[PDB]
Amino acid sequence: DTSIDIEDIKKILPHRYPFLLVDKVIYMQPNKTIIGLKQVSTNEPFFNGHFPQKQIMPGVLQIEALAQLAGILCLKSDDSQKNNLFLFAGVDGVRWKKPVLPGDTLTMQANLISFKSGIAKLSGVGYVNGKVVINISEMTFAL
Amino acid sequence: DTSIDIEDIKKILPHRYPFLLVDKVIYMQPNKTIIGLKQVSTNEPFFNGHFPQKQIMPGVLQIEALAQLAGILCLKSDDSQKNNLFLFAGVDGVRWKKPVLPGDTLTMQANLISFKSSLGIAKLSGVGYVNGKVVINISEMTFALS
Amino acid sequence: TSIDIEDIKKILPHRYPFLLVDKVIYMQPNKTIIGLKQVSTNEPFFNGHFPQKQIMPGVLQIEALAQLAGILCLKSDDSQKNNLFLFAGVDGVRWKKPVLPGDTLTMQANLISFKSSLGIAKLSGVGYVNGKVVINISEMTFAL
Amino acid sequence: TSIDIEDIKKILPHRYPFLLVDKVIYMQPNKTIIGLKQVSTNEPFFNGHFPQKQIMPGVLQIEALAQLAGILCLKSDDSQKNNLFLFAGVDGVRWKKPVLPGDTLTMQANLISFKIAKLSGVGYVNGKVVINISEMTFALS
Amino acid sequence: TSIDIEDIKKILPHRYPFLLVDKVIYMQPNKTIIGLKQVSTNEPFFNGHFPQKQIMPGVLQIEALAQLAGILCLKSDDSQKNNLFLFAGVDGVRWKKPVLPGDTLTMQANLISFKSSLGIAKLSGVGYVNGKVVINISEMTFALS
Amino acid sequence: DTSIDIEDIKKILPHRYPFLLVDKVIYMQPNKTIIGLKQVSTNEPFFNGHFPQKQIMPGVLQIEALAQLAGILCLKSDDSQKNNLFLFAGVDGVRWKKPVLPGDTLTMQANLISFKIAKLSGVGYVNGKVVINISEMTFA
Ligand SMILES: O=C(CC(=O)C(F)(F)F)c1ccc([N+](=O)[O-])cc1
Ligand SMILES: O=C(CC(=O)C(F)(F)F)c1ccc([N+](=O)[O-])cc1
Ligand SMILES: [Cl-]
Ligand SMILES: [Cl-]
Ligand SMILES: [Cl-]
Repeated sequence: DTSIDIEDIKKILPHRYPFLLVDKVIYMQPNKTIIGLKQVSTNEPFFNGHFPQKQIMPGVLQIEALAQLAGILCLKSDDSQKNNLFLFAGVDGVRWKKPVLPGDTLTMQANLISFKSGIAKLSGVGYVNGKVVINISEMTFAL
Repeated sequence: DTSIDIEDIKKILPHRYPFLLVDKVIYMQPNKTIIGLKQVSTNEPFFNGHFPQKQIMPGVLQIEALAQLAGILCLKSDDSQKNNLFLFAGVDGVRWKKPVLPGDTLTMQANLISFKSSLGIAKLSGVGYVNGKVVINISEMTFALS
Repeated sequence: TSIDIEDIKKILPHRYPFLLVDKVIYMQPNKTIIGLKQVSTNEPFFNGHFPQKQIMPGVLQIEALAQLAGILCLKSDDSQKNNLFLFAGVDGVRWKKPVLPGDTLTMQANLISFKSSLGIAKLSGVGYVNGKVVINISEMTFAL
Repeated sequence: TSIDIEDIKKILPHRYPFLLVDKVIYMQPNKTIIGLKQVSTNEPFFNGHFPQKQIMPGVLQIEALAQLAGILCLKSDDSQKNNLFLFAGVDGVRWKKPVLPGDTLTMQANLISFKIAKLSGVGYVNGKVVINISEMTFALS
Repeated sequence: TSIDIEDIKKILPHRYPFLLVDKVIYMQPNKTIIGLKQVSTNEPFFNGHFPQKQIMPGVLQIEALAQLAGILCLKSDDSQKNNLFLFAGVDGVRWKKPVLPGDTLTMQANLISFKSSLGIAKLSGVGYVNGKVVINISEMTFALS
Repeated sequence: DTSIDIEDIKKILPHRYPFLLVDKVIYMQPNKTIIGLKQVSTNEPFFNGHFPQKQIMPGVLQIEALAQLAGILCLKSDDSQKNNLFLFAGVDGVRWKKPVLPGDTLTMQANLISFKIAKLSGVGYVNGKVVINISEMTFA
């Protein structure tokens, strides 16, 4: 809606350095969808180990980035449960298509499928220059 | 029937700190299986951010650890392709049951399902346990050789 | 009884990258403590000790033992509402075998003497890896 | 000639956590260079500048531009087979806007004189100037 | 008349790994400040600048002086209850000698002009290693924010 | 000038970041003694953890700092044994007198006692004041 910067992401997510993988939330509509973006700089602690010969953002950290963007969605959609500590329950149908490299802007959109009580299921996609880098059919989450 | 120590691991996998998650390979049968373990300590760089109120090993790092073990199996199963930089192509059927906490040993088995010299296309299943109970299942991991 | 990592941080002030007790698996107040440290290649100190070969620094096997000793002192007698304990002295440290990534360091400390509200405690300590003695400490002295 | 990071580390000696150029998009030898720095929350410095509010250190934006300058000098003339370039002096540094996480800092350095070399530099975030550096002086050593 | 690291943390918001003042050995309000930064090989920036040879970044030397300047400003006049000082501009920076591991970066910053009205302060800065000048800075402009 | 700078220390000791704790050797007499200094800054990875509430250099890191200085000594005393990885075999008579804080210069001296298993003694000063005593360090 209005844009929501980092200082306010740290108020929603319990995550911190080196494991906060969302820089900005550019569009969020509660109970439907969220769009955020992660900047990929060589100046991140994980590159030095993946890999020294060739820096490629771990596929698992692109899941984690989406999974955190998905989290921001759930915790703004309903905060009657005042517990920001969400855990990944299950993930299904992850497909990585293109490497994500330093200097790239990872643009990510996750979409809610169902909510209950928590037990929430979301879909996720990430793009670098309008090309699909990673698909996630279903991310499940629990309190 | 040898245990493989860390220095030899670092000769197989191109992974370094802070993203190498195999501490030891304790069992490995080429073209078939692999069993190793990751030691979970409070003194790993990720636990400060996940989370400061409660320390829990990020389930994706478990995926990575299993993937890295799977990775080991592939490269000691067939290294005509002298390229160690493997990339995750897809993961499927991931269920996390139990939290992995500091002090735990994460024992991991991954099983090769299919391998094709075609492109470096290998499919693998995997389980992660802490104290004989299942903490993670992975139905299918797909990897591509560069 | 059984002290998990979250409860460890409530007792000790130690934080990353210098908190070297992952679990306390047996404790008896004013007598003994058994805890454990998981040695993984994913610790910041391994990159610098050493690149060619990874061996857990001997001084960190002391500190770990010293932190587990501290825990015992603080649970044994907490009339002194001060958690910041300082190393006073250490005596008769012998390293026998290397501690490597993949290893579980089993540690036990035994309280020898405590002088109440003077903060002067003395303890012994032994660390194990697969039933094998990897570090011995004759005497750790602490100041509250 | 566009340059990715792997090749950047072949030109610059800078490494983690003090390599502040992620890509080189345009490079004209002896004339101009344009590159970008991705400002993400997952950088080591942000934890300390500041806890309460995250703002890229102005000194690092200079540094980012400085290395951008450094590459340009090296790919202009490398009969000096010495990649170690030192900051000899900086002038006319003006910070207009803070740089925050999630920003793309775009950078253009211009060579002025090479004998010892002199360069100007500008940094953009969404077409808007966030930093001006009139003169960066460098000494090969 | 010397303020140690715990107190520096009460004045400055800067934290690890971007706090670059270890001690303030002399400070006179509205006029001058003298402090020192200890250069150790066990600093996280050394690994990247550079692997082949360890040299404390010219830019960080700026930061350290600026930070020392920062302290001076905050203890000169604290009616503006705001410790987040931002660098507005820096002028006439000349680096003379490399600062190496093992060196004690002794620093002096001197206030020139302050307009309480706005939140704008101007300071010169000098750094010495063994009484030898390593860094000159003619002007460091700051904005209270 | 009897000194050793960091770039030369790194050729003698294998140790690297974040566990190299000797910034400079200032004096060295083979088979007798060695003087070195470690700079203690707030910009060191360990201070964030020990402690957050009050920054004090771990007693153990003062041992290691003196140990590494003692390690440089044995290696330059006699490098017929072409092996730089020295292991601390034991340590005895460690007493810590004063807290070492950020801002301090840790001035260390180690002295060779016996070489066959090498034994050495160690002292650390902070502004002439004695902060650490090590009766005996054993090396293998
Ligand atoms: O998970 C990994 C790293 C591995 O190869 C392994 F084996 F460690 F899992 C990864 C997967 C996909 C990409 N990608 O395409 O961006 C990058 C890295
Ligand atoms: O403190 C060290 C590191 C060193 O080698 C040196 F040189 F730094 F002292 C150490 C001490 C004891 C063992 N051990 O248990 O065998 C291994 C390493
Ligand atoms: Cl302690
Ligand atoms: Cl530079
Ligand atoms: Cl500042």
